[PDB]
Amino acid sequence: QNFRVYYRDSRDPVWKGPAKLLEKGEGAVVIQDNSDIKVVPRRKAKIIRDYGK
Amino acid sequence: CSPGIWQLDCTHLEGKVILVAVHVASGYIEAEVIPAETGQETAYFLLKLAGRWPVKTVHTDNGSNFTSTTVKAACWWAGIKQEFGGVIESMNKELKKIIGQVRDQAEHLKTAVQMAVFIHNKKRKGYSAGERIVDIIATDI
Amino acid sequence: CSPGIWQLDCTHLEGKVILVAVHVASGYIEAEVIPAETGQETAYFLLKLAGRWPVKTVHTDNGSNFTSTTVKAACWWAGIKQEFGGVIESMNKELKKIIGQVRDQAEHLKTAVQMAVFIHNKKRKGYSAGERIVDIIATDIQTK
Amino acid sequence: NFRVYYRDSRDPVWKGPAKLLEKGEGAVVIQDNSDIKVVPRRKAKIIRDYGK
Ligand SMILES: Cc1ccc(C2CC2)c(-c2ccc3c(c2C)CCCO3)c1[C@H](OC(C)(C)C)C(=O)O
Ligand SMILES: Cc1ccc(C2CC2)c(-c2ccc3c(c2C)CCCO3)c1[C@H](OC(C)(C)C)C(=O)O
Ligand SMILES: [Cl-]
Ligand SMILES: [Mg+2]
Ligand SMILES: [Mg+2]
Repeated sequence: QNFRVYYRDSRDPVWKGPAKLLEKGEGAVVIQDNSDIKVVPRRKAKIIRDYGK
Repeated sequence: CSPGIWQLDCTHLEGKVILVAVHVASGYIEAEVIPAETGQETAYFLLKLAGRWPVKTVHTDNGSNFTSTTVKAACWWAGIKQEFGGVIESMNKELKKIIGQVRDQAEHLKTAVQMAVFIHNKKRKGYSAGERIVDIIATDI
Repeated sequence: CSPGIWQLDCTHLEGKVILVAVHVASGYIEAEVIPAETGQETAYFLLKLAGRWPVKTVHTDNGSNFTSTTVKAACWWAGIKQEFGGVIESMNKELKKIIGQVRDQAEHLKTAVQMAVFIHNKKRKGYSAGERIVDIIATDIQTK
Repeated sequence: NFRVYYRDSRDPVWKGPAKLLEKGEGAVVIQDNSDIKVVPRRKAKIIRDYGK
């Protein structure tokens, strides 16, 4: 049902998120974190759904 | 008190970090000695806890491990609501008291922690905390 | 099946040792990745399990971690009878299937293991295994 | 009262259970099968009677 995206940015090893999933491509995910739209390589993003709800 | 509500906190003995979870309505506890007081260790603990019980809300203080992104991810995936900001603090003290009573029976602190958890959960007040959590959950199915 | 009976066994993925406990009457499981397939790791797992549930009998094969003195000491301290001698084996396979389904969602194998345990215990067949173990044990308590 | 597992003959496998007879500060007097043994504290595991 619903997805949130957690991701890593510019060198920063801290995970960021939740961000809104805008679009999923083969190599990148487009997300919105608060007020910034970001294009994130798939390998640096985890798209997590609210499985237990 | 709702059957889905848990409090978690960390306490410390012998330089080691003990992560404790209490089921608020029963007093039932679970605890683990973790190697570092990090979000990733806390998130892993939460995933285990959520697979055993119907965890709906987890109340903690604002410790940086509890506000970490990996804990947010764990809670999101498991369906857990986080609330921030003294049942668990009384439990920490009680758990450390039992640990002290049994400590010289084991080499490892973690062994004494689990013996103390068992002693706490099995003691009848007259139901034990371990009986009460199962009674409360079952009746709420 | 009696409410107190558990089966334990180790299984392996990615060179890691996964210790699995199944409550036979419900199908509920708990599992942990342990650093070595040893008696001391098995004894510590059992002490944790016994503090959560009313463990009366544990059934295992004859693997040397299950017949070790540390495990005998844990079982004596906690009041657990051991029996030696295919619920858990079927459960190992099911757990591995779910782990394989979710494995690419996590960096660490242990994370996938606990995700799989959750998926297994929360699935409604109409009760889930997590609901059944709690109902079975509560009924025992409430009627004594 | 208590129960004792112990190591002695340069063997890392824990032995026991033995009967506890005395808990010294440095050593433990136990009986195992029919032998009286005196073991240093660090080679003994003295566990109070809990569980059953
Ligand atoms: C290593 C790591 C880094 C970041 C993240 C999250 C993106 C912010 C996670 C993580 C945390 C919780 C969780 C899930 C994951 C993917 C998947 C769904 C179930 O809940 C992990 C995770 O490892 C543990 C030890 C659990 C933190 C892993 O193995 O990948
Ligand atoms: C290190 C060690 C070596 C031997 C033993 C037993 C003598 C054969 C134990 C042991 C095993 C089970 C157990 C208890 C102990 C003391 C105490 C009562 C509760 O059940 C331990 C123990 O460590 C774990 C990780 C649990 C194996 C420890 O910390 O001393
Ligand atoms: Cl793309
Ligand atoms: Mg705190
Ligand atoms: Mg086996």
